[PDB]
Amino acid sequence: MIRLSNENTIFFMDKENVPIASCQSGDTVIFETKDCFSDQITNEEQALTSIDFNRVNPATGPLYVEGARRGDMLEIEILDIKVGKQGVMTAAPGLGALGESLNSPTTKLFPIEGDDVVYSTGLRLPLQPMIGVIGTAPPGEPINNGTPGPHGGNLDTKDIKPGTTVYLPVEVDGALLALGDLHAAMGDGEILICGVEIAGTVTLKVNVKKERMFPLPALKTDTHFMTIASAETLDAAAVQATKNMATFLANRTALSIEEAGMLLSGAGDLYVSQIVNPLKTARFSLALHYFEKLGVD
Amino acid sequence: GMIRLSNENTIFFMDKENVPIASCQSGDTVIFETKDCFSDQITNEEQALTSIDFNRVNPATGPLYVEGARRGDMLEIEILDIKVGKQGVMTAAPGLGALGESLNSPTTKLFPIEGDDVVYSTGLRLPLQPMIGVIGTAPPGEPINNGTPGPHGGNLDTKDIKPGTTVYLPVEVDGALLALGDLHAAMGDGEILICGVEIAGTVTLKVNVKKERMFPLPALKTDTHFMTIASAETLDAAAVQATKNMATFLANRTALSIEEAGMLLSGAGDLYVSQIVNPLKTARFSLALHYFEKLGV
Ligand SMILES: [Ca+2]
Ligand SMILES: [Ca+2]
Ligand SMILES: [Ca+2]
Ligand SMILES: [Ca+2]
Ligand SMILES: [Ca+2]
Repeated sequence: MIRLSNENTIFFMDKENVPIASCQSGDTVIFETKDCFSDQITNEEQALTSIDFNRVNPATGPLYVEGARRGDMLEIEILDIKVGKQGVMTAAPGLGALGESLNSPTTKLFPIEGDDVVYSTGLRLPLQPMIGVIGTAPPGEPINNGTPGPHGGNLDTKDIKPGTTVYLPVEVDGALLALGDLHAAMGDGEILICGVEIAGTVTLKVNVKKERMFPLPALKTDTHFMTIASAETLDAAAVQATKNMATFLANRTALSIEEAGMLLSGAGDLYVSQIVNPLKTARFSLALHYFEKLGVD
Repeated sequence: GMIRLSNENTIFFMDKENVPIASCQSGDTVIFETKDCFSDQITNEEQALTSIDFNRVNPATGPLYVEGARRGDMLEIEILDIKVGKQGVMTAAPGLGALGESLNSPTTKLFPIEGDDVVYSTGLRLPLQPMIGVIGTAPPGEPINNGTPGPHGGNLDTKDIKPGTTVYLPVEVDGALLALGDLHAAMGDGEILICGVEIAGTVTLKVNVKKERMFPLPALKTDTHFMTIASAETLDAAAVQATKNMATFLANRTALSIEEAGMLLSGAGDLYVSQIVNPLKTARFSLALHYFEKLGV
């Protein structure tokens, strides 16, 4: 019902951004988004370097969630993501995990045809819509949308998709939730620099939780719970994400930290979100089955 | 069953100078009996990790001389079956693994194997998921301790190295000199504590000699995916190496250019973590085999 337009967009997660809309806890809110190029790239002979880089990574927002105060967390249920008709990718030498291996700058447009993302005649990828950039305002200095952090931001986590609940911190009153950078498809790592970048519309439900039960950001799918951390190195983000899960498990259950460690090492999985942003992002994942067996919800 | 190697014949280093305990021809079935990665030294939960003989950790059964295998070939190794013992073991040690600085006290725990389950406690059970942790050929240069992965394989701790998986390793010295060990009853991506559920057992495999080295090694193919494996000092670099191995393979061997290959990977492939606890860290890039079928590979 409450609908946030793609003209109402920000480039930094900033506590001083004026809210574009407000909602109550439990309200459903629709966010319309531009692609991460602010829809500047519309043909395949248009180079990445041709656009205004001041307008990359627009996030729709911020939303003021009434009842949210410093120390709370948002529980955000992703009910649906609808994408547009065509996505974009850019390959640029010197960018991304293959930067030194790429030879020429390439722009590719991807028709969305049903639930297929058309790479070429013979290659069609599954339509797997996700949110790349989702976040609340940090309490101190503004952080550009292109950088991830404890507040969220540029997480590029493929599990931030329909049916997932995302958990973010409330560090300023009202939270100031903003999102953008939808993808039609993207693998773990986002190794080129980008997913199939695309505009769309996200429907979410936003709940205010008055107790912050675990380290943030975090998310829950139909089957698994995941702690997320970002750092300068993948080495450091992986360790932090893992420690986030173990200390949570230890704190909230009859398990000792050593027992929690054994559980994670035997039954949990460390995953890579993206290795290409100014901070790298990893998530540690444990089946909800185990949390229920340890009496945790 | 074809050729059988007992666990009495173990090596601690992947070394071109280790004398073969056995020979086979290309296509033979080979059975490897293994000791656990403590050489079966921990049998009781009051034994400290620091009470065992460390010059006997990471035993590999082998080396096997594969006749017809020559420098420049690769081995194609089909894991037909892995049988484990009736009890596994884990060790939590302050100063070791991802949780090193969070752990309070050294802890050893025994896991009965019961049916298709790893018994963690009265309330918690893990699925029995047998895998091989240490599999490798002899490096051409100086010997490499079994605990360290490299281009030759070694301590890869990759959970996809499991029954029904085909593993590909380099032949860098004539005969290859294949050795394997370090079986687990369960383990998650990252092996974050330092160990999986460590257990002895028996591996049945078929070993084929391939005369053309078609992709960067090590590598593997499951029933649904193909993956490139790389190890490095940092997980950052292992990730970037695994990814570049996939991308340069696809570019070199298919009609795709390197830009196009990078887009396919970023959009459709996933970067995964094998382990973060060994002297080198290991990562893998995985892409669905139906994309290779499409590309005529
Ligand atoms: Ca992004
Ligand atoms: Ca994006
Ligand atoms: Ca506890
Ligand atoms: Ca190992
Ligand atoms: Ca092991």
